[PDB]
Amino acid sequence: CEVQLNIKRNSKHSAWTGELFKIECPVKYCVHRPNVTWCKHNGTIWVPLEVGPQLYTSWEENRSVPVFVLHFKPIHLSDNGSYSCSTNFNSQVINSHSVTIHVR
Repeated sequence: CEVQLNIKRNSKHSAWTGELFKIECPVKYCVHRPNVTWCKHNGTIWVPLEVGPQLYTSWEENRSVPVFVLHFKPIHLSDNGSYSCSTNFNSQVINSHSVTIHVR
């Protein structure tokens, strides 16, 4: 068992502006659940994603593997971009592959 963030490589999804939309980060862990955070690429680097009245997170256990979720309520054109999840757990940084969202 090793803590892993399991977004599939090359993940890509499209959404429509104004829809309630979500992206998911499956998390494999061994004993305690890590504090996971979302990041969004700003064109040159990955930066922590700011949440607020229309962007929030949750954990779903209604599955085989727990899933950390980012919910856009609703999603906007400005949300187009590449996202990943990461965690500082124990003594290292664990990262995931990115999911690219294209908003129409």
